[PDB]
Amino acid sequence: VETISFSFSEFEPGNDNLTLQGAALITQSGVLQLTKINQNGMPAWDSTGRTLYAKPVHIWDMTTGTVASFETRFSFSIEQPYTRPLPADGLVFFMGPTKSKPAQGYGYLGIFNNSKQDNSYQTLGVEFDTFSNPWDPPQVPHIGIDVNSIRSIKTQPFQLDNGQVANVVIKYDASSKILHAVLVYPSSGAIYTIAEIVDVKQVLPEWVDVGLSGATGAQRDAAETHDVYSWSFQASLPE
Amino acid sequence: VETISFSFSEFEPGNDNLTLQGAALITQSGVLQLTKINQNGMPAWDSTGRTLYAKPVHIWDMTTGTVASFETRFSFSIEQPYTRPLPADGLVFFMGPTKSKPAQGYGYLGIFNNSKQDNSYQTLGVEFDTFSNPWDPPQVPHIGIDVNSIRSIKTQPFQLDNGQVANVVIKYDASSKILHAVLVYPSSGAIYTIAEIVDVKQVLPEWVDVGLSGATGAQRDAAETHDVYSWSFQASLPE
Ligand SMILES: *[C@@H]1O[C@H](CO)[C@@H](O[C@@H]2O[C@H](CO)[C@@H](O[C@@H]3O[C@H](CO[C@H]4O[C@H](CO)[C@@H](O)[C@H](O)[C@@H]4O)[C@@H](O)[C@H](O[C@H]4O[C@H](CO)[C@@H](O)[C@H](O)[C@@H]4O)[C@@H]3O[C@@H]3OC[C@@H](O)[C@H](O)[C@H]3O)[C@H](O)[C@H]2NC(C)=O)[C@H](O[C@@H]2O[C@@H](C)[C@@H](O)[C@@H](O)[C@@H]2O)[C@H]1NC(C)=O
Ligand SMILES: *[C@@H]1O[C@H](CO)[C@@H](O[C@@H]2O[C@H](CO)[C@@H](O[C@@H]3O[C@H](CO[C@H]4O[C@H](CO)[C@@H](O)[C@H](O)[C@@H]4O)[C@@H](O)[C@H](O[C@H]4O[C@H](CO)[C@@H](O)[C@H](O)[C@@H]4O)[C@@H]3O[C@@H]3OC[C@@H](O)[C@H](O)[C@H]3O)[C@H](O)[C@H]2NC(C)=O)[C@H](O[C@@H]2O[C@@H](C)[C@@H](O)[C@@H](O)[C@@H]2O)[C@H]1NC(C)=O
Ligand SMILES: OC[C@H]1O[C@H](O)[C@H](O)[C@@H](O)[C@H]1O
Ligand SMILES: OC[C@H]1O[C@H](O)[C@H](O)[C@@H](O)[C@H]1O
Ligand SMILES: [Ca+2]
Ligand SMILES: [Ca+2]
Ligand SMILES: [Mn+2]
Ligand SMILES: [Mn+2]
Repeated sequence: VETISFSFSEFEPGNDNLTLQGAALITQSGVLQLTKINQNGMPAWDSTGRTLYAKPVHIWDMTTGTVASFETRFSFSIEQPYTRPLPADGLVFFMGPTKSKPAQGYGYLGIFNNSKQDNSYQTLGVEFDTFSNPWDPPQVPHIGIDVNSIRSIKTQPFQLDNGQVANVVIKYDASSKILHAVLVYPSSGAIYTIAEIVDVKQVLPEWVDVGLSGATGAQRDAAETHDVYSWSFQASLPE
Repeated sequence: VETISFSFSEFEPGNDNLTLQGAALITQSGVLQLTKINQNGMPAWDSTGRTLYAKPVHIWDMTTGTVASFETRFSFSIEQPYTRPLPADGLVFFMGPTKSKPAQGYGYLGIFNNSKQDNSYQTLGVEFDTFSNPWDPPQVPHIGIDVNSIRSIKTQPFQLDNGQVANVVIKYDASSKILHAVLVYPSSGAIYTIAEIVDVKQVLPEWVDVGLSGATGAQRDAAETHDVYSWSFQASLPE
C-alpha cells in the first residue's frame, strides 16, 4: 500500500516541501498568502498564486486498476474590503498533471485556460468561488466540484463570514467514488456540505501534483485576500 | 413539488407536533431527553426512548419513480459519568414505516429486533454508537449508516467530547443517491464526515415517519445521557 502524507500546522518561509508559483508567498507570521497584498495592506487585483506539494502523488494504477482514497484539510480566510467593485475571484484545491505551471487567472482560478469541458485538462478541483462568471450559478460565494472544467458539475452556495477562518475537509472514498467536502466557520457555527460521484480514473493521470491556487479580479480593486493557515493531506493506494 | 419542513430551535413541553415514545421526555428547560435521567441526575440503564415527527413524509412515488432529497440538522450531547462498566448504547436518526412503535433497545437502538439484514425492516438510519457489540467495529464511538440492519454498511470512528454539544448535518441528494453526514464539535473544532450511496427506493416505503431514538445499556450503570437541543428537517419530492 503506497501511502503519502504531510501536515503543515503553519507555514515556514524557505521550506523546500512547497513549490510557490506566481504571487504566492509565505509570511514571517507563517501565513500562506496565495494572492498579493500591497504595502498598504490591501489585496491587489490581477494577482494569481499557487502552492503545490513538492512530491507527486500516486492516485491510481493502470496495471492493477486500483485507486487511492484521500483526505485533505485546510483553513483559510477571505477578506473583502471594498463595497465596489464586486470582489473576485476565489481559491481552489486541485489535483492535476505533474510539473504544471499556472494557467489563466481571474475566473479560471489559475487552473483552466477557458470555460470548456476538456479531457486534456486532467484536473479535479474543489473551488470556493467568490465572483459569478457567465458559467456560474448566480449565487456567490459557492463551493463547486470541478471536473475537467471551470463549469462545476455540482455547486453549493455559502455565506462568507468576512475575514473569519473557515475549516475545510475534503474526502474521497475510492470504493464508492464519492468526493465529499465540508466547510465550517467556527465563528458562526455554520456548516456546509457537498458531495458528488467522481471516478478519478476517468479524469486524472496516474501521478498528480496536489495544490492550492487563488486569483483576484480583472479590473481595479476587484480583489480580496486568499490566506491559508494550515494544510494537511493523506493518500493511500490499496495493495 | 411536495415539500415538508419543520424546525425546533428548542423543544416545548406539551407540543403536539412530536410523538414521544418510551422514556423520551421534554424538560421545562426545553431539552429533549431521549433516555431516562434519575432523580439523582444520573442517566438510567435499561432505558429506550424515541421522538417521531407527527406527520408522515412522502419520500418517493412508485407511479412517477421520483425520489425526494432531504436534509436534517440536530444538536445533541452525550455525557458518560461512570468509568465502569462501559457506557452504552447510543442514539440514531431514522426513517421507517409509519405508525411504528419502539423495537428492541440496547445495541439495537430501539429500531431493530435482531442483527439480521432484513428487507422487511424498511429502515434507514444514521447512528452515533457508543458501545461495541459483536456486529460492531472495535472503535467506539462511531457514526454508522444503517440500511435495513444494525450492521452498518459504513462506519466512521469519532472521539466523544464528553458532555459537549455536537452539531449534526445529514443530507440526501436524490439525483446522485448520496447520503452524506457531518458531525462537528464546536468545543474542540473537530470535524467528522461520512458518505455512502443509498438508493432509498430499494429500502424505504413511499411514506415514512422520521425520528430520533436513543437507548442505554443492558446491565447496571451501563448508561449515558442522550439529550437533543434542536432539530430541523426539510424534504422536497420533485414534480
Ligand atoms: C520536508 O523537507 C525535509 C527536508 O528536505 C524532508 O526531509 C528530508 O527527507 C529526505 C527524503 O526525501 C531525506 O533524504 C535522505 O537523507 C539521508 C541523509 O540524511 C539523513 O541522515 C544523515 C546522516 O547520514 C543525517 O545527518 C540527516 O540529518 C538525516 O537524518 C540520505 O542518506 C538519504 O539517501 C538515501 O536515499 C536516497 C533516495 O533513495 C538515495 O538517493 C541515496 O543514495 C540513499 O540511498 C536521503 O537523501 C536524499 O536523497 C535524495 C537526494 O535528492 C537528496 O538530496 C538527499 O538528501 C532527508 O534526510 C530529510 N532531511 C531531514 C533534515 O530530515 C521532509 O521529508 C519528510 O521527512 C523525512 C525524514 C522522510 O521521512 C520523508 O519521507 C518525509 O516526507 C519534508 N517533509 C514533507 C512532509 O515533505
Ligand atoms: C405545530 O402544531 C401546530 C398546532 O397543531 C400546527 O398548527 C396548526 O396547523 C393546522 C394544520 O394541520 C391548522 O389547521 C387548520 O386550522 C384552521 C382553523 O385554524 C386557523 O383559523 C382559525 C380561524 O378560522 C384561527 O382561529 C386559528 O388560529 C387558525 O389560524 C382550519 O380552518 C383548517 O381546516 C381546514 O383544513 C382541514 C384539513 O384539510 C379540513 O379538515 C377542514 O375541513 C378545513 O378545510 C385546519 O384545521 C385542522 O383540520 C384538521 C383537523 O384534524 C384539525 O383538528 C384542525 O385543526 C391549525 O390552524 C394550526 N394551528 C395553529 C394554532 O396555528 C403547526 O403546523 C404548522 O403551521 C400551520 C399554521 C400550518 O402551516 C401547517 O402546515 C404547519 O405544519 C405545527 N408545526 C409543525 C412544524 O408541525
Ligand atoms: O470584475 C472582475 C471580473 O472581471 C472579469 O469579469 C473576469 O472574467 C471575472 O473573473 C472577474 O475577475
Ligand atoms: O453492558 C452493556 C451492553 O450489554 C449487552 O452487551 C448489550 O447487548 C449491549 O448493547 C450493551 O447494552
Ligand atoms: Ca467564478
Ligand atoms: Ca453498538
Ligand atoms: Mn464557480
Ligand atoms: Mn454500530
